[PDB]
Amino acid sequence: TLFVALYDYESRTETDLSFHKGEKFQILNSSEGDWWEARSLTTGETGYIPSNYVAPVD
Ligand code: NA
Ligand code: NA
Repeated sequence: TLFVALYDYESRTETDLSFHKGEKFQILNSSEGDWWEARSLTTGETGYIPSNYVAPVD
């Protein structure tokens, strides 16, 4: 399942990933907690994203 960003997000450190609304992600690990390691389909950049900022793609 790919996920899509609901809102813009400005990351705090190098651990979490900044992204824009509408960006899509491949999820790498979602079972450390509610922050998921993810890869942007736009940039291929990876980092943690807040799961409450994404939804599964149509
Ligand atoms: Na960051
Ligand atoms: Na969500």
